[PDB]
Amino acid sequence: LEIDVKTRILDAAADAFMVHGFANTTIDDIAEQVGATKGLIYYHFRSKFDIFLAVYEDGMRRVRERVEPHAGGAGTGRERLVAMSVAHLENLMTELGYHHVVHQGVRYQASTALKIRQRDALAALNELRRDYELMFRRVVAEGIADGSLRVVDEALATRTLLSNLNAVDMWYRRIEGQTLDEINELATNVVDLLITGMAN
Amino acid sequence: EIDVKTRILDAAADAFMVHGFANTTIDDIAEQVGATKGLIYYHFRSKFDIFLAVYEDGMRRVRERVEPHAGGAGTGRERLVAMSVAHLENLMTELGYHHVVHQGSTALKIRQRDALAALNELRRDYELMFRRVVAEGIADGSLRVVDEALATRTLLSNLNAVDMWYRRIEGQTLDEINELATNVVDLLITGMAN
Repeated sequence: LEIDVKTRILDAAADAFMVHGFANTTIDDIAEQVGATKGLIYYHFRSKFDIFLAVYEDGMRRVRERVEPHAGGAGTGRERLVAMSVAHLENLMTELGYHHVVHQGVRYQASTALKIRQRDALAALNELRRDYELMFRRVVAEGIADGSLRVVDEALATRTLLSNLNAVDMWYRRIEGQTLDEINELATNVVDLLITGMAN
Repeated sequence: EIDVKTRILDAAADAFMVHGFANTTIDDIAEQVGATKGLIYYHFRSKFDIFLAVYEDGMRRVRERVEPHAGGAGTGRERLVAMSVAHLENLMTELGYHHVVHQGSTALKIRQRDALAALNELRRDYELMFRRVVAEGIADGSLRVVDEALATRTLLSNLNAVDMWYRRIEGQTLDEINELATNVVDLLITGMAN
C-alpha cells in the first residue's frame, strides 16, 4: 500500500531524532536520509512536529503490543516480570530509533511552543504513557503477595525499574549491529541483574 | 562564597541541562546569570569550552565525594552501596553538572576535544572505580557471580537514570535525599525474589 512509504519516513526520523535531536533536525535531513523529495514528506505529515508524534505513536504501539502479552505466565510475579522486561529490552534493541523518540519530549517540555491541536494529541499520548508503567507495576504485586518476590515501595521501584530499564539506551548507542538472538541473551541476562539482584 | 567563574558554570550547567545544549546559547546563559554579554567570553573561549569547565568541575567533584567510600575495610556489597549513595546525593544535589558529565555534531577544534578526551578518561575511571569494587564483591561471595563488565555498567547507568524523573522533584532537604538515595540503591543491587 502506501503504509509502505510512510513508515520509511518514521523509521528515518526515529533514527535521525537520535543523533541530532528534534530541535536540531529539519524536514530535509529526513528527506536526505530517506532519499525522497521534501514535497511528499509534507504530503503525508502536515508539520515537522506531527511526524514526531507518529514515531511516538508507533514507538509505544510497537512496545505496547510486544511486552503486554507477558501479563500472565508460569511463575509468580517475579517470573512474570522477567520475561516482559526481556521483551522491553530486545524490543528497544531493534526498535531503538522509535524508543529514543518517545522519552525525548522532556527536553521540549519547558519551551512547549506548539499548536493547540498538538497539545491535545501529545497529552493524549502522555496519559497513555501512564498506562505502560502501570502494566509493569501490576505484575509486581502478584509476586509480592506470593512471597516469591522481595518487597519494596511500589511507588518507587516502578519508577526505579522503568528508569533502570531504559537507562540502558544511554550505553547501547555504539553497540548496535548484532543478531536478534544475541540481543535476547542480553535482554535476559540484564533483566537478571536488575531483577534477581546483584547481592546474594 | 560568591565566585564569578563558578556562577557562570552553574548558569551554564543549569541551562545546558533543561534547555537543550543546541538551543541554549551564551546569550541564553546571560539572562539567568545577570552578567554582561561579553563578560562570559572574557574567561571562556566559547560555549563549548564552558562545557569543558562545567564537565570537568562537576566531574572531579563527584569523584572526591565517592572515593572515600571505595577505601573502606568492608565487603563489596556494603562499600559499593556506600559509593552509589554518594553518587545519588551528588546527582540529586548536582543534577545540572551530573547530567552534563555524559551530555555531549558541531564544528569542534582539536584542542577543545583533547581536553574532552582528558575528561572522558575521568569518566572511564570513576566507573572503573565502581568496577573494581564489584570485582571484590563477587570475589568475596556477597554478590552474585554475575558478569563483571555488565553489572558495573548497569548499576552505573541505573544511578545516572534517577535524574530524568528527579529533575521535576528536586525541592527536598538533604535529610530526605540521604534517606532517598539509600532505598534507590537497595533494589538497585540487592534485587528481589529472595
